[PDB]
Amino acid sequence: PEMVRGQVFDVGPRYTNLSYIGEGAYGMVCSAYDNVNKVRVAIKKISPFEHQTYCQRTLREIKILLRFRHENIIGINDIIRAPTIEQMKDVYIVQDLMETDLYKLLKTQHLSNDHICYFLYQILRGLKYIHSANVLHRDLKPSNLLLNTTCDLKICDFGLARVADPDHDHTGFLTEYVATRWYRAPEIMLNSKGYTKSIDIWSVGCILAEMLSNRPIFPGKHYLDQLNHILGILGSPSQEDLNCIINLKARNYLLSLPHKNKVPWNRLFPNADSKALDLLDKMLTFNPHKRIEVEQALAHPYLEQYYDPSDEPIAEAPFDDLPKEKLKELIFEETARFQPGY
Ligand SMILES: Clc1ccc(-c2n[nH]c3c2CCCC3)cc1
Repeated sequence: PEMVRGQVFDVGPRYTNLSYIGEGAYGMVCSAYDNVNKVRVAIKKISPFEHQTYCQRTLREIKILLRFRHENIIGINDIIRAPTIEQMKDVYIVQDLMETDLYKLLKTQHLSNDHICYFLYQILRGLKYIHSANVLHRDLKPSNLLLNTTCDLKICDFGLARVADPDHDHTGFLTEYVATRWYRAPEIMLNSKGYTKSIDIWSVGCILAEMLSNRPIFPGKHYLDQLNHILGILGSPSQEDLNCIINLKARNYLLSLPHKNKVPWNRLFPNADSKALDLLDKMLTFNPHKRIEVEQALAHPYLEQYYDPSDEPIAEAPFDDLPKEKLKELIFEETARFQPGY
């Protein structure tokens, strides 16, 4: 079995000439030569069978990526695992090798307006397909956007994804949340479980702002600081936007704050294209109900060079009290189609 900078990475005879890329949530990431297709691929080693939450996230992601088929969504090319449940300790997910991610790119590269425009179009095109499947990504951020050498973009990491549930989205003030703090919509900290499509649009708005200046727009250092960062730019919510918040604790918190004025987008981003800032404003709308939807954003004048609804496909059909033993068995059965026996 092949070994990489420490431990076992046995991807069989098919995948050879391994190189360490980095580290994922449940294990090591490597590049490898696929001897069948004759191209270098990405391979993620996943070891989740000890913790049922890690099992839930692995299963949920495998299920979604196997049903999804879209140019702007990372596919699963192959899954490597032992022939029996007893011998299966790890799972290897084989995917297209990409050059970088938008996180790494933004740390050192200034994006031209043309690159921002194309990247945003591909994010929203992939997001249109996800939302058409009644799925919410819920963790969109630059490190979950993969890019190859020709700037083709693919959304990855569906570990926190859920089926949209708008009628059961309400919760109390300060409800604990899992997704990356800086890309969290303001309603998460007030009265939302993040079960509505509008939560993803907020994250895309944050990514767009980050592509414009190479810095996260709302870098909250803790749970409530996140909301303070958002309000420091959007300013105080209007009476109408406050009246939409029925939760008394959440509404009174906002009422307790001194008045804050809106920071104009053109002063925050003085070299940005005016149409980019108009779309940014609509994505970073405080009120989730007034926030632009994915199809409206694709139809915005900023994306006119790319918009083609007939070339922006949708999913063919819409898409945690289960023990780790049942989940391992479900992971085993979900990955069966890649076993050589067929
Ligand atoms: Cl530097 C870099 C970053 C990401 C990838 C990559 N390419 N393809 C994938 C990944 C990461 C894990 C998901 C699938 C390759 C090189």
